[PDB]
Amino acid sequence: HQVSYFSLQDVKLLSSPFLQAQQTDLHYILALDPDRLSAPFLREAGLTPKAPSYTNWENTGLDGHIGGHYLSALSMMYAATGDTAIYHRLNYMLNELHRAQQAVGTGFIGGTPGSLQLWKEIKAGDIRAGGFSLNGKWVPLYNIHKTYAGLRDAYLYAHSDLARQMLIDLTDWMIDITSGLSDNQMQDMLRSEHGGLNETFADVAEITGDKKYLKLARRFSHKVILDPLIKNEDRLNGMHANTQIPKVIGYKRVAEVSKNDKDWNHAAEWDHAARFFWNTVVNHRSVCIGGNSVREHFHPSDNFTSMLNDVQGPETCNTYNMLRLTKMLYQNSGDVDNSNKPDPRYVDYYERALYNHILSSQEPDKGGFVYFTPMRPGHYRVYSQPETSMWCCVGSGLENHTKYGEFIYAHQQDTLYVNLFIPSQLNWKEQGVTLTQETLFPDDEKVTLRIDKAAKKNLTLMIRIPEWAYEITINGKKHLSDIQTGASTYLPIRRKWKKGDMITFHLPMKVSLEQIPDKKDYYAFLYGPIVLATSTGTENLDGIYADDSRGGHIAHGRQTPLQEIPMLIGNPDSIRHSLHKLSGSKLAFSYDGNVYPTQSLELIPFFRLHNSRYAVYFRQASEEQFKTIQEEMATAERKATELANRTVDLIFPGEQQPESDHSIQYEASETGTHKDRHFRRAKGWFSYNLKIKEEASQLMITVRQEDRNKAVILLNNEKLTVHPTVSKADKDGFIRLCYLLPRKLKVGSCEILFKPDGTEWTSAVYEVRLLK
Ligand SMILES: OC[C@@H]1O[C@@H](O)[C@H](O)[C@H]1O
Ligand SMILES: [Zn+2]
Repeated sequence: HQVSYFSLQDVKLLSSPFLQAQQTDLHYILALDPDRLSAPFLREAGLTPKAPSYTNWENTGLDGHIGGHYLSALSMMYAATGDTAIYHRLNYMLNELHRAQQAVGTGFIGGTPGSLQLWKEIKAGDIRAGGFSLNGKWVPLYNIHKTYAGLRDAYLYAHSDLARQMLIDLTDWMIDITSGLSDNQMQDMLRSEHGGLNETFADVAEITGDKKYLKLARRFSHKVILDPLIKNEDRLNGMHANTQIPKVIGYKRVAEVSKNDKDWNHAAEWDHAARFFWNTVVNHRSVCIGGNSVREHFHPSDNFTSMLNDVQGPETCNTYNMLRLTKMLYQNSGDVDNSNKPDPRYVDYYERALYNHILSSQEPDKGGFVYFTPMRPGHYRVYSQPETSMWCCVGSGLENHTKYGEFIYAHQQDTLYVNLFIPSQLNWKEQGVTLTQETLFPDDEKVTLRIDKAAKKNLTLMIRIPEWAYEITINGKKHLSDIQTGASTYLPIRRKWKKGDMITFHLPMKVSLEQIPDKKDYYAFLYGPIVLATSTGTENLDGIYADDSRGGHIAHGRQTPLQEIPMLIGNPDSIRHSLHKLSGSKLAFSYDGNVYPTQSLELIPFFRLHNSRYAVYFRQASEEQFKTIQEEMATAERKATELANRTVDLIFPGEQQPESDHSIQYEASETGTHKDRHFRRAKGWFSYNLKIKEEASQLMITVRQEDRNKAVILLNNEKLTVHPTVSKADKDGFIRLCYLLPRKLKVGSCEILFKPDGTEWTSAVYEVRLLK
């Protein structure tokens, strides 16, 4: 009673938003130049590139990482479509990386600048690990993971035997690199973000049937993250989120591949840790669109204030990764709970995240991937372009839209699970069945399953009845059936299905009003599983299509004060009831209640809302508390927005991407978190380059009041000797040091360096903000 999935070859998408997203991504993938993506690999192998690498992250230290994702996305797109242009690119990319691999002859393939020197040092036990760095390199373990993954996917999806041997050679190479390292050394190294290496090493174990790769997969499992999760402890506050999710996927994969390993007793524990991780992130750390994190990090689960105020809402990779995890947990959920039927609550999550975040994260006509999806009312999101943008979210973006076929159905001997209501044709070879699902969902409630071919075996269709949603029709005849539960469940329908049979059901959709999880005054409207949003305007959408600059993934355009965005006046039940469905064949709604300030509001599915500012979460105010809530918006929030709109450059020390984007250098430095803000400090020094788009007159530095450590500040190597203005401390003990610069910083770049000022350390610096 094992549940399994269908391959992408056996699930054809029919006309729908999902097929459109697939075709749009197909065009994006084919626009990339494989000579530019291969260039880093060929360079590190001592060969001559046929073209320059791409810029952005591909020439500032993550060189090679898109090439890995590119392999994965081509392979999956190929399995999904058979597209001949796709195969030309895959065959070329693989053969170029093969030449690279053969030129060095040890198994190594890699794009990180100075790769061979790096892995030489590591092998010798010269391990200098930070959060996002290893021996001066930018997350090289994460980088090389995308190659492992890509080669795995070329083998699994496109049947490449060449990819299979390249993968085995590359894995054997890592066994050699790590053979002289102790567990303490491995665990030290793993403090640097390493993607899901443990997952891929477990995949190689399964492909080869050789346990040495399972041993390797466990050695690459980061213990400081795993052990609390085994014990149902969420210690994720302050952690970089997309760093962790692949680790957890890997723990789960190691458990799967270890199911019948007589020499290791830990499979159930590792599975459980993955299951807890999922439960805790979904139930306490996720917003209505299915994603998590603010500025790439987990914020406290009892404080979503940053999620509603910061322009850097959920990162798309994180959701991509949660969906991968969801798929693994669902599959043996019936084994784990003893029912032998999989748990549809996983599918409720998959559906929410697929329609509302994944589908929303690609510009649907031209293409372009989203990195950050703000939940702040009245902001907008930025899209990648093929030749300019080399972000992680481009990489996972390429994969996302290749594989919408993967979770629509699942099969279990003589049972088919119908999980997603996505127009599709299924080839259920195992039971000689071909089936077509037709529906306009979510713009209509009706779903039809048609049997195109069958071999008259008795089969049970398990139709998902989501919590948000019994009369079915079979060949014109109604079969009424009684609700066993209000929870998410399956309706079984068993027949000797034959060609021409037709099953029709309806999914009743209702308006709901979902509060932000910490129960502050913010709510989002849904219709069935679809998050609605309103378009608040189309001005100041700066960089909506990104250039190749560092920080180009961020929507840096003017911030609108929250008091200029519609706030909903009244109590939640009245607000819910004031939303009314407009007629037409596409979902649209008008909000007929009191809105401050008045704009009536039209709401549409967030996944169709593009090239504009929006609100998903609306601020809400009771009639009684209106005066005090509006006054806070009109004074404190208004001033915070003034501050943002005066900011020329902004760095969050201790946060990897802001640091990387400003060319972090350091000696004898550490990072951490305190009162939910990140810091960096050093006994030596740490520096960044400020990007000065407009002339700046002030430098604002945030430190803790009670920190006795002091920093000297150098600006292009000149000591800043001006006396700062010192703010009053906030609730958490933080103060701002405002330096009025003797001369205005001129447009361009300028180094800022922090050194200890007599004390053992610099001050712990929690923010660097340059102001007009
Ligand atoms: O560090 C590599 C990737 O880029 C990051 O900033 C993402 O959040 C992370 O997983
Ligand atoms: Zn990303």
